[PDB]
Amino acid sequence: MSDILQELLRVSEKAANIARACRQQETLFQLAVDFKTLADVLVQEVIKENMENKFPGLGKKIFGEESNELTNDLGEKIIMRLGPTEEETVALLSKVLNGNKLASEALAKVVHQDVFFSDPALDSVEINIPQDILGIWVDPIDSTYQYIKGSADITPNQGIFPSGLQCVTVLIGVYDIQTGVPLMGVINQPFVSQDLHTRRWKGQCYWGLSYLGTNIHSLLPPVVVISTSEKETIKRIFRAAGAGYKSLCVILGLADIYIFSEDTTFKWDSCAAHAILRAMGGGMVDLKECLELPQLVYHVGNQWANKGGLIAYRSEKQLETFLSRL
Ligand SMILES: [Gd]
Ligand SMILES: [Gd]
Repeated sequence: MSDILQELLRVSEKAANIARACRQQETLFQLAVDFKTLADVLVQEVIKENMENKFPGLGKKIFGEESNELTNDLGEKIIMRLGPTEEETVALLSKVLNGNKLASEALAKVVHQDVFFSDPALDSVEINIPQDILGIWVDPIDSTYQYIKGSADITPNQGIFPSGLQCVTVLIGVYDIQTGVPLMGVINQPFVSQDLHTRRWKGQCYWGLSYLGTNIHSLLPPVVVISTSEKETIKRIFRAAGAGYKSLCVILGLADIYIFSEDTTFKWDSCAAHAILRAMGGGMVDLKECLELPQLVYHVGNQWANKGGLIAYRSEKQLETFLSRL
């Protein structure tokens, strides 16, 4: 599914463009009217539509944390369907934004904008996966709170950002419908490095593939350590915002373990990161099951919450080392 994965890298950067666009443009920045739900519902639809456009029959296999439905200020329930032309999308968004024409024409231009983001490494890869066995968990913009606050001035504690826009991630995971094993995953940090003078944000994309014993993943920059959420309350540890980011810390090797005790993460939070951690010999396990190892499945519903928490590990040896102490 390299051709599918290659296409998922594009829409992830297209999703990042929308995420960056809303914050960086005054009309969309200044924004009853729940903008974030709109920003989420829009990004997940753009991914859903673009993949159905390039691979017919994937549209109905793409699941996410948002619906394709928004309730405007009047109480009118609008089915978020974009295109086919740019004009149609402006008429749709104006029905949501009470007839804000400047904001509607702003989003539409970024949504229909072409992006040609292509890894030369993955062009060399020719892997075929049957499309009939694929299911996709999308998280449009993970760390919704941090995205809205928009802190560009946070100093990281030993490589790990406790808060800020660095914690915001676009998560796209692909899994096996029958076995429930994660196969492919894309993570896009829209906000990584901001130039102080031009105020522009540069992002960073990561991916991984684990299909029938073939394991490949994006080139990782160089340079136990445990990461937990800011609301964590169970017994060298770091606080860090965002589910997807804390998972990316394990992938980058900034942290050795990421443990979450509560049941308030779902399939769309973990799936993307899992597939990548799988491609590096690691993975994710049910915490409560380990305390009494098994991997997380993404095909059956408990509904779609990872009940009994999780542990995200890079090395199964480091997992045993950590599980020994506790
Ligand atoms: Gd989200
Ligand atoms: Gd999330």
